[PDB]
Amino acid sequence: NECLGIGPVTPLDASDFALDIRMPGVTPKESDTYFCMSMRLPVDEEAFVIDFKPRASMDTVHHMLLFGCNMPSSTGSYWFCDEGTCTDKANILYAWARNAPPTLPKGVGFRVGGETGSKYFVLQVHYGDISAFRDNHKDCSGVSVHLTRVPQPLIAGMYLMMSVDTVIPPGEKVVNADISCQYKMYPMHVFAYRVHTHHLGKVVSGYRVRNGQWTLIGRQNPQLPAAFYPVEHPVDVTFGDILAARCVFTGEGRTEATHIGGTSSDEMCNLYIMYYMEAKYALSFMTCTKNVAPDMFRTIPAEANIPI
Ligand SMILES: [Cu+2]
Ligand SMILES: [Cu+2]
Ligand SMILES: [Cu+2]
Repeated sequence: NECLGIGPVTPLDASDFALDIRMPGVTPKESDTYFCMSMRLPVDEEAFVIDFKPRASMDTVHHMLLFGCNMPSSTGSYWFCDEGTCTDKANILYAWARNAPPTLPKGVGFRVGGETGSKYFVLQVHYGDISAFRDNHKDCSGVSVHLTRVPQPLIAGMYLMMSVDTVIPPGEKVVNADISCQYKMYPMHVFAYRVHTHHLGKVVSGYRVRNGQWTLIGRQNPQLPAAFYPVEHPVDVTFGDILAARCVFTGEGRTEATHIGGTSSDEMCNLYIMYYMEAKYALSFMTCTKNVAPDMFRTIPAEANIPI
């Protein structure tokens, strides 16, 4: 977006404040550069993020990610971040990708600050072709954030399903990484997901299974842009439901028996479900790293086994 010069923190009233989180005029020299910067939260008390406005060049920027954390990887105005962005746990708040429609429901907030919430936003920008930077122009791309101190009646959170034992032999044509967990919490309303696999991934699917009925949360090619998609039909998860996910993999594309890791030569199977919850009851993070109901995958719908 245009290069400012005015205020990153604009106080809009007694409860609300806006945060313009923008690269400080950057010029990448190679293709597929990863730049990060951080803004300290200017309140030491609970705040709720209630809106995002992407300020992206459609020309230069491929995708952006906003995280919450309390320990940013560097303390510079900007830095290269092909590593983990935050030294502590990075809570993803907002994903934007060039070739994708970006979708919060009314009343939904991400709780930050106070004794427990994130104290820092870290913004990541994926620049694509330096061809747009032939002119040594400076990019100021990023996100505008609406912060309120007013308790929001719905509170956003992230459900992460990952499969932890991931080795596939180099020839095996189809292997399933199956994840399932019993939901033992108060209701979450699922509104968006993100699937992530490496190169041997063909399709990733996530379901709520209640009384034997498979309701689709998401299905996506995990080789397509890595951002969040909107849940076609918003879903609710309740006590007694099973969350089930399946990553379908090959051993025809790589030559050795691939193991887990962060860099791109290992194999992950992750599915990110963004939800919200009533404020009284709301958890900001949940995980599933188990397969508690492996016999129940026997009635998985056929879509989950077909790559599109
Ligand atoms: Cu990208
Ligand atoms: Cu309904
Ligand atoms: Cu990965």
